[PDB]
Amino acid sequence: TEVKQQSESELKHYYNKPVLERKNVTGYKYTEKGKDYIDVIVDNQYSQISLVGSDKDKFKDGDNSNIDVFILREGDSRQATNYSIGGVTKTNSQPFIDYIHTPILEIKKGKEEPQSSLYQIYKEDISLKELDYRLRERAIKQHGLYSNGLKQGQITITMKDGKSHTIDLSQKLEKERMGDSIDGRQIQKILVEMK
Ligand SMILES: [Cl-]
Ligand SMILES: [Cl-]
Ligand SMILES: [Cl-]
Repeated sequence: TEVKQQSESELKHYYNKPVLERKNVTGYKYTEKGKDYIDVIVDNQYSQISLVGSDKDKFKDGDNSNIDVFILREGDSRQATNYSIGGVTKTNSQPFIDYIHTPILEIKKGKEEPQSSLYQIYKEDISLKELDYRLRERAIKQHGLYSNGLKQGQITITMKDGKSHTIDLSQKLEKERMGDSIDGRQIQKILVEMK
């Protein structure tokens, strides 16, 4: 496989970027030069979010006032406006406002045995962008991922129906998958393997 070996410094820097997340907000969806975007104001901060992939046809044009956003600034720039990719999901329904789901979370480092950790899911519609960032954040902070040459491995998200979502730790998550979302009520097990 002829894939660019991402520097662990690059992966550390990207996955340490501050996150802007808000639930039940308004975004205005539009198409600009054949590409789909959603604009959101959070605390007088402007974000333009690319809807590339599946999320492209999930939102209606114009006002979407039932959304949750997980915003990460792409690039290193002086521009005030945030440019983020995916992480736009449907907000929880009223019966599910206080919703908590605790899937199994295990983190395995090298040849060591997996270590269980408490992980809480609050969303019915959760993006791979959010799960990817938050699981890599835990692996970085507690198990030294992207330090001392620890740059390889996998994230495995297993659903109640047996379907699995795998994320390669040696690369950033695929831009197309940042807009993909799964049923948070259906996440059973999570494994973060580092090598
Ligand atoms: Cl997937
Ligand atoms: Cl990509
Ligand atoms: Cl992509």
